[PDB]
Amino acid sequence: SDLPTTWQWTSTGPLVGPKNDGRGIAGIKDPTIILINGTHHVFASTAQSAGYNLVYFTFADWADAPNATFYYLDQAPLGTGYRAAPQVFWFAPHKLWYLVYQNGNAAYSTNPDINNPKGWTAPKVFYPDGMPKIIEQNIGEGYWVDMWVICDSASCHLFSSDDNGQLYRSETSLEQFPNGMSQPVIAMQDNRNDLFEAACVYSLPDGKYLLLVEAIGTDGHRWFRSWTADSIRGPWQGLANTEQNPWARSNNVQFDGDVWTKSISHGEIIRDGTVDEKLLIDPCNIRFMYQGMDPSAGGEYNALPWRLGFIAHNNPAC
Ligand SMILES: OC[C@H]1O[C@@H](O[C@H]2[C@H](O)[C@@H](O)[C@H](O[C@H]3[C@H](O)[C@@H](O)[C@@H](O)O[C@@H]3CO)O[C@@H]2CO)[C@H](O)[C@@H](O)[C@@H]1O
Ligand SMILES: [Ca+2]
Repeated sequence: SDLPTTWQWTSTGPLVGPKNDGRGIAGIKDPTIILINGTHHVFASTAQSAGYNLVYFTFADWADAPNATFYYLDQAPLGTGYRAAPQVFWFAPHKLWYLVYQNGNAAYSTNPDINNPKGWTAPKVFYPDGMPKIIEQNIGEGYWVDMWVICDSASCHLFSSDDNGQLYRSETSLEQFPNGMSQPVIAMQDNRNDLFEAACVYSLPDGKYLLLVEAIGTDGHRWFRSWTADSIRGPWQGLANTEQNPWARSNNVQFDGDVWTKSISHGEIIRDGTVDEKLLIDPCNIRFMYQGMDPSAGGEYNALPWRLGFIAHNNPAC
């Protein structure tokens, strides 16, 4: 509607990477990002071969991202252990910020003040009885990953992937959230590489919804596919979801300076304005914080040199 069926982008250079601070982190990854009156708030995965946890950092101008201080959330009650792939939003019924992420289950922490990285609660889980049978049945050799909540004015939905080609969806009422999530349905299914992980589900000003999912291309590089729908529940119609017409991929991203990555991987659209549980974006002014890496690098996945930049949407349709 106010979305083009073809997409073009401009990318920054790699702005955010690990600090030389003794933690040994290899990759900074999987950002969630919101913008409040000039100030960006970011949460990201820390990745290395010993494990994953979470970091917070903030900055106004993008040029200040590289020197932004890292506030590691293992200093909060959120703590040490496995945590990855965060999502932040204000949950207006509770007047608390939620941070959704994975820990082997689907988890959340809350905090009344986004500026306090020490304030994030120890995790609670959306599935207190463990991994749903449907996921156990279909996961194969995959991993349960990349949790995402979006609500409308009646219901809150929790999406997740299995790195095996399923996208799962559970729901509960707005009034019960975070409790009472249903056993998931398979919301969408494809071969592994075509519907792999890193979903985002957004609302649009015209009342429709946008689904982005990360995929692994025939060249082995990460890219994003897209769909729209009239309902969070689907059905989903292709938007830009092929290699020749991608949402974001090496063939529709132009670099300012060097071409520092071929993969366009796990990211989020910068949500400004309301930063609440409706996950509204402005289709006229899309910017996407994403992860990339030197396309010549290899080795163990967990020690890959992931860095964060942004792509800015060049051909807005409004
Ligand atoms: O494209 C490189 C490589 O990707 C592999 O997928 C990665 C996924 O992107 C990643 O989500 C997953 O990460 C898990 C990790 O391997 C585990 O050690 C565990 O502790 O947690 C992570 C899940 O949160 O890893 C896989 C593989 O490492 C594809 O599997 C592979 O085919 C592909 O070449
Ligand atoms: Ca994410």
